Amino acid sequence: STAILYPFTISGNDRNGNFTINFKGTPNSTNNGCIGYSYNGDWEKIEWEGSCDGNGNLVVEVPMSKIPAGVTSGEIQIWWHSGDLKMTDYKALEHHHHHH
Ligand SMILES: C[As](C)(=O)[O-]
Repeated sequence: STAILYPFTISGNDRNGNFTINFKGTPNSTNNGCIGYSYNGDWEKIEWEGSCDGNGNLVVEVPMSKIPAGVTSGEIQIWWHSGDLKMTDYKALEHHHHHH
């Protein structure tokens, strides 16, 4: 695996709001990745991209509606990172997650 990996599980049913992810990295870096998940024996990916601001921060927002009903697990992945990048937190549905 060449990706930096962050597993998650979700409700199979609730699709309100956003899946919001906080990344911390090199200021002004450029970055991309996905929210990946298994759906009926396929690995599906919702791509994200963005740059860190001058504080090293990048907030990604993906509508929950992009994940099919019935999906209950997946992985946030970092693909390209021009400098350093890590996920610190995500919020999806009622789950407020901090990555120690
Ligand atoms: C509420 As937790 C253990 O996912 O940061």
